[PDB]
Amino acid sequence: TESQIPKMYEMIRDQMRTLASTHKIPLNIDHNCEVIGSIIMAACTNNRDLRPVDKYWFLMGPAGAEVMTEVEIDIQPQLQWAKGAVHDPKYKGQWYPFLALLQISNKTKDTILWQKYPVTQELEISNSLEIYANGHGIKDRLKNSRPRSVGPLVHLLHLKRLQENSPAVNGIRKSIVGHLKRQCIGETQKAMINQFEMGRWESLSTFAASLLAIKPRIENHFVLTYPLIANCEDFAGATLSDEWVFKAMEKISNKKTLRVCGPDEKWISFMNQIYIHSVFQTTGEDLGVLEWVFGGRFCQRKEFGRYCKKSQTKVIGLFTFQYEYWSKPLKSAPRSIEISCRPSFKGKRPSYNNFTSSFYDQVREECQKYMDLKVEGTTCFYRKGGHVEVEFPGSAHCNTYLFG
Amino acid sequence: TESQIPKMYEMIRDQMRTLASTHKIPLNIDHNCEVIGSIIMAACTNNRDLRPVDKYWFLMGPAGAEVMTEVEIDIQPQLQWAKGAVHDPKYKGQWYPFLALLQISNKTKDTILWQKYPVTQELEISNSLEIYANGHGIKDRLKNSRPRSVGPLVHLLHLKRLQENSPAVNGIRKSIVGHLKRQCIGETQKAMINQFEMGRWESLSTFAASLLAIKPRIENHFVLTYPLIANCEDFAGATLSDEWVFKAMEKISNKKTLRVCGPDEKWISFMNQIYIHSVFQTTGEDLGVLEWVFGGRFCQRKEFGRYCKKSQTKVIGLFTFQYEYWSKPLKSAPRSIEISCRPSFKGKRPSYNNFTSSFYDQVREECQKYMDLKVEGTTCFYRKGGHVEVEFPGSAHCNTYLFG
Repeated sequence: TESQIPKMYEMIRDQMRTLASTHKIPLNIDHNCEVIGSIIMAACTNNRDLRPVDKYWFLMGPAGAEVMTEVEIDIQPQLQWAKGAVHDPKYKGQWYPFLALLQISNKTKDTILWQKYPVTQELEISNSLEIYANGHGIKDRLKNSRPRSVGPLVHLLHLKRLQENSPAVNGIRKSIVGHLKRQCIGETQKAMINQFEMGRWESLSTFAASLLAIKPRIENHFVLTYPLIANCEDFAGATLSDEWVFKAMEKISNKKTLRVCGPDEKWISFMNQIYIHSVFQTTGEDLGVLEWVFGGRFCQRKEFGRYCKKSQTKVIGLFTFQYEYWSKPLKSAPRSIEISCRPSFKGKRPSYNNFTSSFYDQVREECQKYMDLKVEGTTCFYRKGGHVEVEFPGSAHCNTYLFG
Repeated sequence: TESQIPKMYEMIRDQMRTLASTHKIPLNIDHNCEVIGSIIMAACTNNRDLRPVDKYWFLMGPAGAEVMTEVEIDIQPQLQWAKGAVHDPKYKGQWYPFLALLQISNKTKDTILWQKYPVTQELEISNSLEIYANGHGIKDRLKNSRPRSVGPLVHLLHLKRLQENSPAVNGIRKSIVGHLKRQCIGETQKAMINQFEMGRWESLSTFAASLLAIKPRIENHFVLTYPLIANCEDFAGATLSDEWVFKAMEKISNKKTLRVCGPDEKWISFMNQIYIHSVFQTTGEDLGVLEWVFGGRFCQRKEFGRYCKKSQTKVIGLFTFQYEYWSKPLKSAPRSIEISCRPSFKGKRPSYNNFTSSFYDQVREECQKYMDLKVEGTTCFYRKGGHVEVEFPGSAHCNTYLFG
């Protein structure tokens, strides 16, 4: 799984820099890298969406004199590589999952800046529970490639689309339901997901309430974003389950070669925290946890007004970061609810004893059981510089979230 | 389009004065300006409806001695500019979008004086919901120019007309249906607007019931009327999204040079409020909102009888106006309906909880989402003299309208 990650990141960075440097697009602005990387990812999987030559919003200017304008680029050299890597045997079939992870990681900043809740609204559930709707808008090939990374609400949204309206339909539905059951480890949650499978959305609001109470399994992987990938000069130990990502992106931040854009310079901390969220998928993480891990407060979306249009986004400052603790990406569910003798032997022996002596109701019982869980996570934290086990004790911004 | 607005008022105003000055028509009578402007706006889009020379009811008389008579006017000098401005590159194609804004606002007075409900009656719905039936009687070219300003009911009527009237049908209806969906932000409304697409008008009464609950998005633009345009001598900072319009037409009120016409002098307060109602598109706005915004009580149409004939509309007094607050135009719907953690990070952290644990019904479920809403607007109102955020606190005339 992690064997092809280093060369994957290396060639991603190579194309990242090549497409920008072909037309003198500076890579020290966040918007330039974000747009170019979005074009590259469009080339990666949905090859028919982007254009071989097209104009996009970029920052043209030397030494801080960048102004918004549209620059034509020749994506065909990158298109050829993207289409040729689709079924290259060198990836051992991990090209599609890697691209799914890349798209899921890189489709976050626009959603954060333009606060929208499409999956929950289409599912007619609580909008604040989009926190379980990761992986929306990804390619169907990618969604089957990393369905575990695709959040439970996105899979349930696909199932709802199937119900609202051929063995391919059966295969898609069974994959969706299996991944729903895998992500939602709740037994009552699983049974009511099965109810959704045949179609019973009276528990859909109950599904939202459970997700709020019982937290489904969310698989994750540490994948950097376009600006940091373009600014990353080390990929020797590029794996997905260690501190290599943390150390590399900390070094990138210490380089201080990347500038972020926003409506006004007050958004500098907001963009730094957005970078942190995008790198570590911690958009839904508790703000106290993030403040303790990265040694800095995380500004909520409420602290800032509407994000200005991408046309009028302007450079607002250098990207900065610090952290003191790390951890592996979460594999299983963050919340987990996981004296007598049996003689098979006719002969008399002395005896020895250690001991002297509705469906919605079950769903709410599981909800309260996961309320009884005061600990979150599976194994431990790890301190910066190694894999020494650490545990977060508590913070002022505990129980608070970016959109909470 | 705001940047090009300043040039666009001036050339509208140029032909306003020339038509009246040709036959010595005084411009200090609203009835003279109301008809002359209706002729001027007629040449803008409906070029073949008006006549090159024709007689209309005006007030002829020097210094307050105006007696009503039909006056022939040389409209041919004013005809050429209107058609030339249709595709003049100076507007860069904004002439139709502006003329749709211009045509809608200038027909408000006649509807108020002769209280009729053409859209709701043809839609066989409640007549109290003409607030959402804006944009009726406008040219289809203008209706395709600013369909957003044209209320959904008129589009719904056009949708009903299109079903009760060819590849051109789809093109017109998709704009009709799309702007029905755009204006009515109701998710259940959109599905039941989609029911109206092929003629399932069983929810048409439900739509009226929904309209009482969900207020569809009605885009507003601070467009001036005929008497004020001729009496406005400043257009340098003409913008449709600031207080320039509010400050500009207050100076006209300070001049006290414009006279209003009506059956009798009791309408002087009513006619003054008609100017307030028409300019800011607040005919259906809460009278509690209006009395607070403009610092004056608004007389309802019930306080006055039938309007006198257009052949007997006599001058009743001078136009006066005052205001203390304003707001950015209502771009979205006045009523809008826009807690957990996703740990993507394997660290062992304390679990935190911000909590403890028919299709007509869905429309009614969405209906209750908008009865519960009390605050009206997009962000807030603003005080006179700037864009300082001032929230509407309430008044005695809340939940009361001009026709309420």
